[PDB]
Amino acid sequence: REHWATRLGLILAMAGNAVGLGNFLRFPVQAAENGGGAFMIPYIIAFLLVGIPLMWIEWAMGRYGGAQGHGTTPAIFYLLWRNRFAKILGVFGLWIPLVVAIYYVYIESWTLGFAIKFLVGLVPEPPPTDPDSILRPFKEFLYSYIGVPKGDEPILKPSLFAYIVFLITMFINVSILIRGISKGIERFAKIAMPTLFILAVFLVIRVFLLETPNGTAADGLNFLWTPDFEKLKDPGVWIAAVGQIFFTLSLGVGAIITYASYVRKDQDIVLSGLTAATLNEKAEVILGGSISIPAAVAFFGVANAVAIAKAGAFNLGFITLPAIFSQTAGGTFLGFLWFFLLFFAGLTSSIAQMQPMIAFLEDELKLSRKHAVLWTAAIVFFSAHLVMFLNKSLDEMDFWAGTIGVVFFGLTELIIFFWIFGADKAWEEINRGGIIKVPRIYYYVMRYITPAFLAVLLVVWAREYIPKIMEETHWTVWITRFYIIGLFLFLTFLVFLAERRRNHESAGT
Ligand SMILES: CCCCCCCCO[C@@H]1O[C@H](CO)[C@@H](O)[C@H](O)[C@H]1O
Ligand SMILES: CCCCCCCCO[C@@H]1O[C@H](CO)[C@@H](O)[C@H](O)[C@H]1O
Ligand SMILES: CCCCCCCCO[C@@H]1O[C@H](CO)[C@@H](O)[C@H](O)[C@H]1O
Ligand SMILES: N[C@@H](Cc1c[nH]c2ccccc12)C(=O)O
Ligand code: NA
Ligand code: NA
Repeated sequence: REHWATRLGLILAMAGNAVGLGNFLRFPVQAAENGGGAFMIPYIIAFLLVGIPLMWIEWAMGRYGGAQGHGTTPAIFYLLWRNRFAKILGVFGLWIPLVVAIYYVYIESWTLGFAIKFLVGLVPEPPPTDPDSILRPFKEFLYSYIGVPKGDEPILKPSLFAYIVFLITMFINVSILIRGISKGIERFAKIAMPTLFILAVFLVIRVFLLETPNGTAADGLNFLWTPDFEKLKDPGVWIAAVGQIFFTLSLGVGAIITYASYVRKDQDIVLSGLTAATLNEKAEVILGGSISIPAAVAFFGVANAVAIAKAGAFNLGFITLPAIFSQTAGGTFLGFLWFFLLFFAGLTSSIAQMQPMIAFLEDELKLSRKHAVLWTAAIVFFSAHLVMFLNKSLDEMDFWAGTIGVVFFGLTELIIFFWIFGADKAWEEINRGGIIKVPRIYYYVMRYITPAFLAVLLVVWAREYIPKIMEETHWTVWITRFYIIGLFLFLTFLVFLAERRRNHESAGT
């Protein structure tokens, strides 16, 4: 069974896992829609009571399960909890990361398509100066790439270039994954993370130099880092902060677990985990938070920046930022550094999203890595056509897989590992072989605070958001729900087959 060759490589893979589009696209938007500093306070609390505790749990389970020749939650849950239901609950450990990949890798291919276009300088050019007049050419640039429907029909019509770029993006993903953990994920991680960090730092440094009558990037930084206690009372920001912490650290997806299942039985996870997490957070709060927002505040001011943030998840990064850059010296090339950055950020994450599926086919169905990778790619590529052609389908998958799903699963694995499997055995399995030990206080957070914190949160989310689901929405949302539900059924079947092959290979040996 493959292992991480070096400690550094492991850290970088785990950090490349968490450091993605969420750091440079999602965080700024989330931080802005919530008043900046108002969002930061709950964000810090979430990182301590949730982000970190659960972080160690997933490493513990990954390494615990990895020892016994398993890298996925269906099998691992069964080990921590010998029950047929524990295997069915573990199916999400394959479903969630697989669903996320379906739309994530597509957004990833965008950054690749923009990077290329920007490199060759095949971009729009606004005349020298109205915000709408300069932004419009960029909106039209994105809407033409992904093929936003002009007509009432909710149908997307992506360009030939966009479609092929997706093929390439998938191909690049496969080329890395087909090499395995050390030769592939780890090898690429070492080169990708440093590069990423360099690009980010350069962009942050370059962004600061932005200066206009409307303001400066210095103002924007004061907006996000200004603590406001008035908004603290609202649950909206708490749910936003905790949802972001989950997405950024990649928790409740089962991806961290698969990666960690390649860590050696006694090898440290306490420090290793802590570090990789800290790397993501440092990159998110410092690097990701200093580019998008400060640039918009500079060129547009705060109020209008928040307006742009609330406008869309891609508006800031795919339209505004490139437009803001097109006004600066060497903006187009700077746009290429931006999208190239994103592409490496997403690529290190998309490979981690497909690894659980790859690990399952290998560990449980005894498929060669070559076959495990090609079929997984085939499933992701095929499934992605829904996201590419069916308007709003992307939104749907992100809500269930990357939003509601990851929290439900976070509480599940936490309960199984600590409550069912035993709180003390979990503690040993976590601290065992740890270069350092987990603070005794976190023992109580894990067993009591985190699950209660999550439980209450989920209920609150259910009380206000549940009415919305199926109450009123376009019927096309069912096309996505129908498919992703079928995805779960298909994954349940494989689990069923994996348990049956296990039975024959027991009597025959
Ligand atoms: C490569 C796999 C076979 C093609 C999958 C069938 C659907 C893709 O269809 C393709 O969509 C593109 C974007 O709309 C168009 O530009 C292409 O002309 C069209 O062939
Ligand atoms: C890394 C670059 C990938 C190859 C780029 C191929 C996509 C561009 O293809 C172009 O698409 C246009 C719109 O459909 C057509 O008008 C052109 O005839 C066609 O060459
Ligand atoms: C919804 C998931 C499946 C989407 C696949 C759509 C395949 C595209 O379908 C074809 O696209 C052509 C453009 O290249 C159009 O000219 C044709 O009219 C259309 O049949
Ligand atoms: N964590 C990545 C994106 C992501 C979300 N869930 C994941 C699950 C597995 C791998 C990556 C992810 C980011 O910060 O942008
Ligand atoms: Na990444
Ligand atoms: Na992240």
